[PDB]
Amino acid sequence: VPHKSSLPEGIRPGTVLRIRGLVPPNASRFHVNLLCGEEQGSDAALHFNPRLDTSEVVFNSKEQGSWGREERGPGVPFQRGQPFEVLIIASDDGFKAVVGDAQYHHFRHRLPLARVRLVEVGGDVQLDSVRIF
Amino acid sequence: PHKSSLPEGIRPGTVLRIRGLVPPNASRFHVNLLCGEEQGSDAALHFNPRLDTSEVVFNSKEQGSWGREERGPGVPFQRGQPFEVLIIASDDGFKAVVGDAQYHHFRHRLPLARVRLVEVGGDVQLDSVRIF
Ligand SMILES: OC[C@H]1O[C@@H](O)[C@H](O)[C@@H](O)[C@H]1O
Ligand SMILES: OC[C@H]1O[C@@H](O)[C@H](O)[C@@H](O)[C@H]1O
Repeated sequence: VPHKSSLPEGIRPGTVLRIRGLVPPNASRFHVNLLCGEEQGSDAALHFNPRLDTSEVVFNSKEQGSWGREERGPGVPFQRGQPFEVLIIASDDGFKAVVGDAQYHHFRHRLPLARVRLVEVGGDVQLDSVRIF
Repeated sequence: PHKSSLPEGIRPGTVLRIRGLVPPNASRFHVNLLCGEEQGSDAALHFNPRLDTSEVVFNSKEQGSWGREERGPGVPFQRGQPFEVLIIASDDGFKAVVGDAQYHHFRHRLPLARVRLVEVGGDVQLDSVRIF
């Protein structure tokens, strides 16, 4: 299910994205994108890409159709056949990624938080819910 | 009377996650964000679910006196039931989330930078209190 949540007014420091779901057996990878528009090729303030097939999580941004330098977190905190809960929290200096009870990584802002207009979740994941507080 | 200290306070983006159960014969419990360890210290936020009178009260305490009470819509808590609460600090206030929904937005009355301690007390069965 390619999930999309529209955020007309954008987000601000103090915004929390909570994503719950299940990593199916044989999943290769999935992603959570914070995009700056609803069209194809829109800039991505955040590309959060857990890769079960290569065992790592990649963070990146996309601007003018071109990717920035990837950041990687300490191992993959997801497992095939197991549910998970991810909190992506917007702060003044970056996005904190919390995976089930522990801070996993901090991704410093590359694009203005104010330009984020859409959240998309896709890939090999079976979503329970996506809530924005 | 669970106390979790926050040296270097909290800022926009700080998230408080509280998990526990409301005892079967619970009257009320509270979550306080205080500006000091000493008793009677100022409270930037007082979140007080009252199961006896069926109302959730929000308030602050400055120089010993309670401020103007604010109430959320109804009581999202039930006796004998487990719960998860998120208190999110932003630039304009604290967002209280109960379950899967935003319950109330309490706008700042005291400086966020004066927040030094979190306290959870009253009739509540605490599972965990995590700060992100
Ligand atoms: O840097 C992030 C990008 O890395 C590429 O290797 C991948 O094909 C893209 O889908 C995206 O994940
Ligand atoms: O308004 C907040 C305060 O209200 C009082 O009536 C109560 O005794 C205090 O414990 C606190 O809840």
